[PDB]
Amino acid sequence: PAPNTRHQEISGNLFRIISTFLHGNPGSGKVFSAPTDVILSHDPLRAVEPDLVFVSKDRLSLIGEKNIEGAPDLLVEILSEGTEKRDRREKFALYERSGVPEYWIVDPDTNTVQVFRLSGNTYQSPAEFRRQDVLASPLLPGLSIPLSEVFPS
Amino acid sequence: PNTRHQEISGNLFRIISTFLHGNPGSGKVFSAPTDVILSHDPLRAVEPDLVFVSKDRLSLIGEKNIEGAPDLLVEILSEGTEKRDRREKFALYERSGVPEYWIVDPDTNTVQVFRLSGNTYQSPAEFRRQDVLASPLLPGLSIPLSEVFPS
Ligand SMILES: [Cl-]
Ligand SMILES: [Mg+2]
Repeated sequence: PAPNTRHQEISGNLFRIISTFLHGNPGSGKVFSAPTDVILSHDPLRAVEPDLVFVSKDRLSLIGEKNIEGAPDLLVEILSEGTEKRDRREKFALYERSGVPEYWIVDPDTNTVQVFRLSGNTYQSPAEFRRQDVLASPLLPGLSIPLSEVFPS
Repeated sequence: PNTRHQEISGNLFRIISTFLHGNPGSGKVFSAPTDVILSHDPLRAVEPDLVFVSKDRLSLIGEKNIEGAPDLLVEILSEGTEKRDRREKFALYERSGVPEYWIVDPDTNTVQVFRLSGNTYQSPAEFRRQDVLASPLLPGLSIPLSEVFPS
């Protein structure tokens, strides 16, 4: 089945804020929402379907006709109710070894977001954002994401 | 779908969702993947590229999916769609009473707009890239199709 409806409203909130910002500041990259395929490797095949994918201006060439080919700048994952610890670990490990520079884990069930940022070859310790916090990334310098706008009441 | 398809979907979602955020009490918009259940026996479940639910119809939105005909359904033509698939979605939305149905063609940068009158859709209104797309379901919202179809 598709994700639940609140999962999709959280996703569209996030996409709305990031896409609005990119549109008013042309030349800052593009954002895509699921379903958008990201090919991190062809053999053994690792194709993922993140909820949101951001590609910086200097990486636009990753955007192929059919899918995104390589590690995007920011991947966003929204936890569903049927996610097991091993699924969280094996996505975190895949994005780390592919060198995805920033990874957001959004948890609808606790209204929190964990941010991981790559430093060298490994992710730094997660920074945690609660619903009352404002989320920002150096990848999107001039963007403030109030998480009260992301997590519906 | 291909990346230009998703860019088009995102462009439409950006415009509609921004409008609804700035005009609270006007409904909610969902993007794929969002399940819409138009029939339970026999089961007929679609994943439209975009789904709009008016404020009065927000009870259609359950925990898992949307049960019933939303006010607006947006389908973006993909290259792999078969004739029976396009025919049967049109027929399914028409008999379910979906009030407005947009078919977005990325290959011609056009949108075809069907609105329900009685039991049947009227003749379609065709919008080109140089036009403003709008719907009485969203009074006050201009969707310039030059911001929807990338150059
Ligand atoms: Cl479908
Ligand atoms: Mg989507």
